[PDB]
Amino acid sequence: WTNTSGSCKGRCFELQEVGPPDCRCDNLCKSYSSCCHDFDELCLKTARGWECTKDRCGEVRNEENACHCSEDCLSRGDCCTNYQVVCKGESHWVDDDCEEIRVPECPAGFVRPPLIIFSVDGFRASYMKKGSKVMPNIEKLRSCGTHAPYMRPVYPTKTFPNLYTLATGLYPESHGIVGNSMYDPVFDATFHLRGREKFNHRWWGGQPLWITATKQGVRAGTFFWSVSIPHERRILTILQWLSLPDNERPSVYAFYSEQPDFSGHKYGPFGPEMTNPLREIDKTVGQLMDGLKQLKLHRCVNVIFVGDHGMEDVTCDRTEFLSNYLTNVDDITLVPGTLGRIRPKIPNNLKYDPKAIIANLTCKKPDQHFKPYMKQHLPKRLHYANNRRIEDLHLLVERRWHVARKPCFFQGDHGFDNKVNSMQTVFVGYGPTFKYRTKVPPFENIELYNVMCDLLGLKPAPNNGTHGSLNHLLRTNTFRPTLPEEVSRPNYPGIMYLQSDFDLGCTCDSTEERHLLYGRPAVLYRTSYDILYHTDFESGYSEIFLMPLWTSYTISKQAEVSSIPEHLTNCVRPDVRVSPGFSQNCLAYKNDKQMSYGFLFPPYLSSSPEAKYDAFLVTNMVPMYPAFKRVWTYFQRVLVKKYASERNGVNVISGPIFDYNYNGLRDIEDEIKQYVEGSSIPVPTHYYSIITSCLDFTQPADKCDGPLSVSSFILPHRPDNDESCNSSEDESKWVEELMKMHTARVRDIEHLTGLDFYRKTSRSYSEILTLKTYLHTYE
Ligand SMILES: *[C@@H]1O[C@H](CO)[C@@H](O[C@@H]2O[C@H](CO)[C@@H](O[C@@H]3O[C@H](CO[C@H]4O[C@H](CO)[C@@H](O)[C@H](O[C@H]5O[C@H](CO)[C@@H](O)[C@H](O)[C@@H]5O[C@H]5O[C@H](CO)[C@@H](O)[C@H](O)[C@@H]5O)[C@@H]4O)[C@@H](O)[C@H](O[C@H]4O[C@H](CO)[C@@H](O)[C@H](O)[C@@H]4O)[C@@H]3O)[C@H](O)[C@H]2NC(C)=O)[C@H](O)[C@H]1NC(C)=O
Ligand SMILES: *[C@@H]1O[C@H](CO)[C@@H](O[C@@H]2O[C@H](CO)[C@@H](O)[C@H](O)[C@H]2NC(C)=O)[C@H](O)[C@H]1NC(C)=O
Ligand SMILES: *[C@@H]1O[C@H](CO)[C@@H](O[C@@H]2O[C@H](CO)[C@@H](O)[C@H](O)[C@H]2NC(C)=O)[C@H](O)[C@H]1NC(C)=O
Ligand SMILES: [Ca+2]
Ligand SMILES: [K+]
Ligand code: NA
Ligand SMILES: [Zn+2]
Ligand SMILES: [Zn+2]
Repeated sequence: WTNTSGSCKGRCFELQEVGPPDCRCDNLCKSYSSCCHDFDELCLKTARGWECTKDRCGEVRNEENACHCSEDCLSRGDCCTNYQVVCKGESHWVDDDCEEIRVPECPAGFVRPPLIIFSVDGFRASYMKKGSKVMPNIEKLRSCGTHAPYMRPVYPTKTFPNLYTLATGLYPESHGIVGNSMYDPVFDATFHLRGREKFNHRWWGGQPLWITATKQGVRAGTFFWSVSIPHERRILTILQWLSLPDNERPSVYAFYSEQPDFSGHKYGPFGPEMTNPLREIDKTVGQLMDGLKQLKLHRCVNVIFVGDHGMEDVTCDRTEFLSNYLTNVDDITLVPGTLGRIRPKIPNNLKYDPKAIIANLTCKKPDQHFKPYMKQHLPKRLHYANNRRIEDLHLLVERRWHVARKPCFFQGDHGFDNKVNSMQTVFVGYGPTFKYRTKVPPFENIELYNVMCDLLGLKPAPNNGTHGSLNHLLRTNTFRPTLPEEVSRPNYPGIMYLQSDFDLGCTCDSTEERHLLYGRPAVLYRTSYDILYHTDFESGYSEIFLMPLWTSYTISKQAEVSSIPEHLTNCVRPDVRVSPGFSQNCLAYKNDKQMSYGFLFPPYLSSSPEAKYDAFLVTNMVPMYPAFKRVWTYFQRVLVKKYASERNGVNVISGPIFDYNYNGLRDIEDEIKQYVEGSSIPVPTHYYSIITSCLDFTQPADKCDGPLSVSSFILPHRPDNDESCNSSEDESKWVEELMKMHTARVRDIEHLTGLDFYRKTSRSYSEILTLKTYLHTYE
């Protein structure tokens, strides 16, 4: 119970912990209905608006006013933000020319530059194009500070998952907020945007910035604001907090605006009606900077201007209905809109038939505007499966469309695949720790938690950022990364056997400098493997998993594609370097009527026939479904060369991935669940390829002087091509479309393989970390 009869005198927006039976005066009290009876009258003053006028300058201090224009207001830290402009002849911050802030210019008492996070909901990255005509203050922050052309949110591209990701550095599947709405089958309880269930701490995992700060003795302002508190009051409160005594003043602050998300939904992102909310936000930014300038803090504070996701054109007329596909939609619950999650209406309903539902949802209309996925089949880049709150059945909805259960106020929405252009949001950093007038490549919001920790002198809790990959955004306070140490050193075995030693059922009728350009990948777990050299490729062959962990080769721009001769079609030769006991056998493949096999280094690209024979080794062989082989062969035969021609050579590294429990991490042997029939050859869940070349395309891959260029993929190893609706046609009609959807970061592959790439290069380790987090989106 809360004794509401208490008072908020001298307590407005206080930062100290206060809980029942005591009554509260913090920015969250309304949300708990636990405010003192006089909170509104004493703390939410509104009288006379938010701006000084000339007829108010040097007034007698009246406590009834929202903000003040009296002589003493400055030291007391509660002037209206435009006080000195109206009353003391000063200029607005936005009318001042930019000057590089080479070091913090903070008043005495300030040990570190404070950090203010200014988050805007639904701010599409492309809104920034509207420039200073519409958003002069924001434009100044962007042009004078450090900005990215856009920032990639996490999927689903909705508010709660993204704000909590920002706060924690974690994927939703890790922090637990996997949607604005969700059902937890263990709680048997439902979380909603609106309502009280969300206030239960049991939903919220990881460790958000404010907790990290607090636990390391750094004071945080309260990040959250009750929706009824006007933005002008949030700003004044932050400014007041910054005016607090040295022993009370917080170091990190957060402002939040629900705009332009609201207007985006109502009018769509390209509506002329969008200009007005963008103007309002800029005005609020202006109040903040005017306020900091008045406090002599405008060259002391680090400001981060950041969105949670973008906004797409979505109207009533573009809605798919499950009732068009399924007979009994009243028996399922659908989490609807710009994504789909399906479960039975009655939890654990035994008649629920997901294979049948998926079958009715698969490629049933030629223009079908969604695609069903078992969650383990979703592109790995989304990192959206390893949580009990994520339904097994998912629908990835096409941009601009909605999915509903069964049969216009809105013109905009968001939620789609996070590589979609319209979902990208904004990042600008301005202040002494950020660089001056610097543009940086786009990056993912999971990286920001580490940077904010760096900005505040904190040690980050475990998270999914790659600490160091964003050092290039900072003047100082950078993080010196250290290379992880190799766990398993490789055997280099010479010949120890002869062809006569092998009973496998197989019948056949200066490498490094040229094929391993960035050093060998380090193995970061306990295991046993052999380096194998060949004329055209090198490989790290695992004696445990009976295949390479990686095969590495370089294809020159001018290199030639050859065929596999008819008599070599089914040729597999044993490898005298590797024990018969540590080899696969072709008999398992003959017996397994469903599983075929493939080669990591493509015979099609060997230099000479004597080299071709290297490719057919039993140690270059991997288990592949015929369905997948359609994809792989086309990749090996047509695409690698096309990449080599367009990029002036490519270095390729390919290999298997085992992720049977879909946690995005390298499986241990115990977790692998499928083997080639009658054998112990484990079946990969995915195959990756990492394609690297020179950023300066005028130099060949093998002779690159400077920065690298990378694209990668993690292809699902599946027994059919159901995901590809046009798979019945020629591979030139569908394979690349599939590969684009499964684009990936090198970092993703590192998590899934336990390997560490690019250890030997001429680049800084920080620059390399940036490279590993890059995602080629094809947008
Ligand atoms: C992204 O980055 C994150 C953070 O680094 C990584 O996630 C981590 O993964 C590791 C490895 O699996 C996990 O370690 C295991 O920890 C458990 C117990 O850990 C408990 O305490 C810690 C610390 O306080 C909490 O962070 C954990 O919180 C999880 O569970 C709670 C309650 O359900 C939930 O509220 C949180 O959101 C979070 O859930 C997420 O993780 C769990 C798995 O823990 C997952 O089931 C869920 O769906 C969410 O994904 C938790 O309360 C410990 O028992 C394990 O021990 C194992 O190793 C020992 C070795 O001695 C074995 O003997 C034993 O048998 C186990 O195998 C692990 O140490 C860690 O929890 C987890 N952290 C978080 C916050 O998720 C991701 O892997 C990264 N992703 C990628 C792709 O890189
Ligand atoms: C709820 O709040 C009121 C006001 O703070 C409390 O009233 C005070 O109670 C003490 C002790 O009984 C009196 O001596 C004071 O005169 C009261 N103060 C005022 C200004 O009313 C009340 O005690 C609280 N109710 C509880 C504790 O249940
Ligand atoms: C999948 O779609 C088929 C139709 O394509 C559904 O079967 C129809 O509905 C009922 C129940 O099976 C039958 O009486 C009709 O004869 C079927 N119509 C046709 C055209 O065959 C089936 O119900 C759907 N499956 C699910 C799980 O929704
Ligand atoms: Ca795994
Ligand atoms: K076979
Ligand atoms: Na198909
Ligand atoms: Zn949002
Ligand atoms: Zn929204």
